Amino acid sequence: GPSNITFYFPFGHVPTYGGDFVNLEHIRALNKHGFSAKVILMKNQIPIVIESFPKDIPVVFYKPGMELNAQDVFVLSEGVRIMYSGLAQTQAFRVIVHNQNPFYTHTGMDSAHDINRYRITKIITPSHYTVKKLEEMGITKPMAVISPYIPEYFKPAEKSNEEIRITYSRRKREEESKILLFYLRSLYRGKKALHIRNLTNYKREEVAEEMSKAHIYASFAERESLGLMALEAMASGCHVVGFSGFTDFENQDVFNEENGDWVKEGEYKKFAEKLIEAIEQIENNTPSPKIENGLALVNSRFRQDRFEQEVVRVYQDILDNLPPLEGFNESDKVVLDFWHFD
Amino acid sequence: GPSNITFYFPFGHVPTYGGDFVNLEHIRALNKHGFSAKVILMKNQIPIVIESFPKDIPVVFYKPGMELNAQDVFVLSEGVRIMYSGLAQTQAFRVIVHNQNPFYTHTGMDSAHDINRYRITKIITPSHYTVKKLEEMGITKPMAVISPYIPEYFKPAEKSNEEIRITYSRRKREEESKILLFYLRSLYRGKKALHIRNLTNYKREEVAEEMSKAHIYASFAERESLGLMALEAMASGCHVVGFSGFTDFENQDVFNEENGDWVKEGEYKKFAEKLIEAIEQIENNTPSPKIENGLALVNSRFRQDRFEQEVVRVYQDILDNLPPLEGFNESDKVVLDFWHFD
Ligand SMILES: O=c1ccn([C@@H]2O[C@H](CO)[C@@H](O)[C@H]2O)c(=O)[nH]1
Ligand SMILES: O=c1ccn([C@@H]2O[C@H](CO)[C@@H](O)[C@H]2O)c(=O)[nH]1
Repeated sequence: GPSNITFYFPFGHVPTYGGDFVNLEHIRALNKHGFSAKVILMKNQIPIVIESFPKDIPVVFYKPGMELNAQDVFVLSEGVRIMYSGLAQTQAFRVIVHNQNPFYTHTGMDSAHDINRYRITKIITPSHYTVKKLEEMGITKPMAVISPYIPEYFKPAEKSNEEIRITYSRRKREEESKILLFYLRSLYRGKKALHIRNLTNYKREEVAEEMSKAHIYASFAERESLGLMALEAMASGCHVVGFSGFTDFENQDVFNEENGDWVKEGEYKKFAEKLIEAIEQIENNTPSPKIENGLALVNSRFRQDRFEQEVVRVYQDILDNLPPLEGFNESDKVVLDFWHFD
Repeated sequence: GPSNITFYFPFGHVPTYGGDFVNLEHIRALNKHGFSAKVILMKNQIPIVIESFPKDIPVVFYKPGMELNAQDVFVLSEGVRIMYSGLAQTQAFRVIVHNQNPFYTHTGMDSAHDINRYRITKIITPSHYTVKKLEEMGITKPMAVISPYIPEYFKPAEKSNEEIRITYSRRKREEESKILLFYLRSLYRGKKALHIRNLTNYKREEVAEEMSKAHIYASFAERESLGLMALEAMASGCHVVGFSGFTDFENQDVFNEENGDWVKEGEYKKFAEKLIEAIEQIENNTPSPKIENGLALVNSRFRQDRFEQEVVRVYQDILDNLPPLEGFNESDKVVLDFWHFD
């Protein structure tokens, strides 16, 4: 029969980081396809925060003393340590971890050993690379992959045949972007001025607008799981040049020599050189084939329809393999009073 | 006859960064060996700042309207842009740049072209690597090397045969030190507890004390010119494990496979493994030969006597090759009024 299970995704703030938005996308796909998924808003139950969740995202407020069903599932971030310690206070529920930031695993958990000994049913990740990284850290829990998607509003528009536009972000490696720009100013001896635009405090729709009009995206990616902004750029028809976000580049099989002009750590000269090459490919009308390769990568592997199919497959596979509750029956009510937030 | 030249080293604050202290060491060596060198304190002429210069460092206060001799030399940092723009207001004096931070060249100067066109006589650097880096950026000015020294108070003391002590710094790569420690906690399955000590807000003499008593220095060096803290560790008899500070490691010929257990960017697993190996070399009394190699490197190449000889050689070579003044005679007085500081 039906599972009678709801998946709860904890929040404590306005959705802000990429990971937050991906979680809302899991919720939407789950509810669209016959599951039940909700935000549990742990704290900061105030207008700006409440109103920040679109109306199609069900929200339940945490209040000490509220009840859930013993069979319900919490889908925890790798961050927020207090959710793990809180849920240790009961043998009810199940726990899934959606680890979207493998290098920030330390914020939630002290070691691989603590993860391995916790009652985690499955770790969902954004990429095959993430699975390998968590395994390298010594985590032995079962893992799954659901790759985020790039919204359809990321797509090429008209790019100026007169003015070449380079976009970048200072979200990561801000100091290194200054080093790079010094090398670029120093090595570039072409006659049209460089037009550089910073996409740092923009909303995602506005990022898409800017990328759609830009020729080149200079990548300052760092310790990525997948590399959303480089995929966004590719989806927008930008030539991506710079850091891949993967020191151990061989451990990911998304980015390759044919879809970007990637450099290794500290290769500022080569980065600047490849930017100049990318400008000249435009000026001399000798386009990089990497643009089309990138477009095809995103359109094949990172759009919404496939994402929804993977959400359904992965979460259904979890439901199908839960063991019976121990020490509870189905739809026993369990009091949640494990947190008291300032 | 005598040059009748003084070298002026601008300061605006308490000596703080390594580079500041190296400059005081140039001043001391110059005055010890028959030259004239002084701090010019540009601003912040207040007790805490004035008293922060040891009594053997001559200090002259900048006051708009003061006079210097037309032949005098300014030894500018690669930073502080205002010193370059100020000194552009006169054809008097000469300029040497002591570039101790090649990746921060952008703070003082916009491009290689601006450096190449400025009236810089010579760029003094801390390392052969720095020269190569500045050249790769397209700077064509003549260069020299004066390697800083490690004070004699960095030397081995008694290290506990019972408790193994790992030191590190969070000055650079703070987030990565947390990633590393997660890997170390996760992979280490030896029985004595790890003893980790952070040397971040310590005075240099206190760093030396701690290193003298520590078995291992875990290096979080980043975009170094030379790598002072790794040399300090080596001088103290510590086994150095971790990041070298040089992505383009082949462009420096100080650190090598025989004087440290170096890893490449993102190699947290190997870093943690090498830390465990270093612990076990102590526990099983199978010491790394890298310790002795490091000691010999520092004692041969990075102590004070050689430093003083290089100061004298390099600065004398500059004096010997200055062209006659244009538009001034020797010991004409020039008014300095180019700055007005808040
Ligand atoms: O100004 C910006 C820069 C980045 N991002 C988003 O941040 C995510 C990367 O973590 C991507 O989805 C990217 O569009 C924004 O929304 N706005
Ligand atoms: O607490 C600390 C850490 C580092 N340093 C010094 O910072 C320099 C590296 O830039 C080295 O000389 C090192 O001893 C200190 O003085 N104190």
